[PDB]
Amino acid sequence: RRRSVQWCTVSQPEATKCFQWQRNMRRVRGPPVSCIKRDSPIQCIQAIAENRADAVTLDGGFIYEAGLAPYKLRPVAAEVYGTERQPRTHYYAVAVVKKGGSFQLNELQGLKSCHTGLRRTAGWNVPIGTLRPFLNWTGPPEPIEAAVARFFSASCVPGADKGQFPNLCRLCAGTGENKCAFSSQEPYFSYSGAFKCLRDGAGDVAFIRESTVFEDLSDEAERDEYELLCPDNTRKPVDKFKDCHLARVPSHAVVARSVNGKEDAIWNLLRQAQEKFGKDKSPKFQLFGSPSGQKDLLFKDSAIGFSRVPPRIDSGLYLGSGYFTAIQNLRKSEEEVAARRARVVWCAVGEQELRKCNQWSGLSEGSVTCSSASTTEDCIALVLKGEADAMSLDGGYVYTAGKCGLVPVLAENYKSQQSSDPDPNCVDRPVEGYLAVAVVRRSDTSLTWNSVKGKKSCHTAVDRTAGWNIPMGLLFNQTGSCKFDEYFSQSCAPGSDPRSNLCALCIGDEQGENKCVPNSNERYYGYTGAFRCLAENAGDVAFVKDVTVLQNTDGNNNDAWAKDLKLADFALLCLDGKRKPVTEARSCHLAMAPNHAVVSRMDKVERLKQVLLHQQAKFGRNGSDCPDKFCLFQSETKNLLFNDNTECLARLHGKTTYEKYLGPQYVAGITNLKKCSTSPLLEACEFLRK
Ligand SMILES: [Fe+3]
Ligand SMILES: [Fe+3]
Ligand code: NA
Repeated sequence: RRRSVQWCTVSQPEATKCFQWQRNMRRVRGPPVSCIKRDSPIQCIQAIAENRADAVTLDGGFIYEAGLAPYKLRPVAAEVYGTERQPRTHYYAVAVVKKGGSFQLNELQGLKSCHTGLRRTAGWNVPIGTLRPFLNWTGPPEPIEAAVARFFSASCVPGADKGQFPNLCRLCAGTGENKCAFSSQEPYFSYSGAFKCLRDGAGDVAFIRESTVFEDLSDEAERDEYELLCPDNTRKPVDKFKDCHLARVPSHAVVARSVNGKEDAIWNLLRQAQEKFGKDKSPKFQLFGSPSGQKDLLFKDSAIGFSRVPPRIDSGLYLGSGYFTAIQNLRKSEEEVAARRARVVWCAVGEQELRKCNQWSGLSEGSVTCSSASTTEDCIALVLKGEADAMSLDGGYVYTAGKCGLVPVLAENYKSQQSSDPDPNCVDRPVEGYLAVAVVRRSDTSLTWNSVKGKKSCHTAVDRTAGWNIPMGLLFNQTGSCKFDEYFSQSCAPGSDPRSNLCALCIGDEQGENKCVPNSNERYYGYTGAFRCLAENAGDVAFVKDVTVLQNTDGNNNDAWAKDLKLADFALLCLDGKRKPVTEARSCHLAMAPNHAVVSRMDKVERLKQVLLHQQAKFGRNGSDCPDKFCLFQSETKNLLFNDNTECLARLHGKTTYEKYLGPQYVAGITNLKKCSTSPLLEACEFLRK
């Protein structure tokens, strides 16, 4: 499987460094590494895709391209920049000009520009995006490049087609067939090459990264001949880039295959080479250093190391919602872009949720369409990737979403703790929260809270509130043990490892497949599912909510299993040792659980609010188009999409973040449990926040 990593190159100078690295690794008896010779980034991406190479560092822009249809690569290790005191995995895209003229970012038409390359991050993807309003581009078949050519009088944009767009290669200084080329041959290529374009005075502006003026000018006197164009039509010095930049973007990263990518071997070689040939490690070879006339050979010069990129992260999540969809927008009209801007894409966990969602989309008047995934976490990933937008989450999943940057918008407002009748001001009524309780059969009279451990259990699903966070949370306060799979003997807790004791009692869907998956296909998933687990004498205790018991007994649920059950056949376990009836939950419950909340991005908050409020006026609880057509909070006690016992989606009253909504100490509770184990998505977002 691994005994030599193949590193793809794009240049003769680049191949020579590759060979140096090869023989210095041999010099020190460390990890081997072969070298491949190609002529361009796209060729190396193809190379890796057909097992003819292993890995290649690529700019943000080419991470996107490397992750699409045929190839499907992913970032396995990102570059690190800045100082050892303050390492970062991100850089800034700026626009450096000379000192003299008095123009601004909005006064660039008619001027001459100096870019790094086509489809690069700082060089194309950001500048063209910031300047789109000024381009007067009409949209598709006409390439965006064409509009740029009319904008700037002349410029050098390596990689551009000289023949179709001659204006974009006027100021490049290559000779013959090397003019406007995507290689070192063309003098004004990459960061240092584009600042040289500024230098010579060919261009008037140069779109590069922030550290480029510091890398090429020695004395601090030569740097005071340059300022930075700002988004707010202002000029400032080259050291105030923090407060003056076009964008904030991910760093370049070593990519590789998704399926058999030899991730292990890539990281092993990179860390070893980071330790023996990193920042001033050995004068006989420099990993992050190149000869005089060359620049940024195999990795970025003046880099300080690598930093492993977590398994769950893909091309898109890496690039982040802001930059990822911006790349996507360059291949779209202004009409298509603002149209997506104003529609809400709900995510659906499971085919059953998906089916209810399509019904809603048909009657939404094109304000809602749907996406889908097999689990809750996968759907959160989709909102970060910009493919989806919103979704109703249980308090437990609000934390995970919370640490991935999403925020709460509207929360489910269940019938109040006996306050009013079908409340008119439900939308402005503050949320009271629901009650987490434990449930058992009457016949088993010896079962109490002090002896529930050891018996079979019926959970909703892992990382949910009443199902997991609270029951395991109290049991953790006592024992302290992080092994949650020994608390109960056998149990059904969807989301857990299927060959685990935690999935032993699950039964899957009607065919017998899908055991212990955390969507509604599992018969015993969710509140209704956990109670079902109880009633059928699969488990002994079942951690759901009070109203779940009510809603599934005394003929309130006409399905096969719940047809003949009655409310008096069930009791609740109290913390003191006592047991009461289900109606006495107010005085016999484990803890208060905060309401479910519909979350989205910070950029989709205002439109999502005016849409949900409108759609609920139509298909709500007291909705005008209710029974006849469709109802949002109605799916026949399966809780598809929203909870059935939801009155209305309500405002949060200033609790606008995951911290303020859940509550200080609820967040404390979750974190402690997460110390024993984090999810791959939790590990993913943690990387991206740094
Ligand atoms: Fe870059
Ligand atoms: Fe809940
Ligand atoms: Na690089």
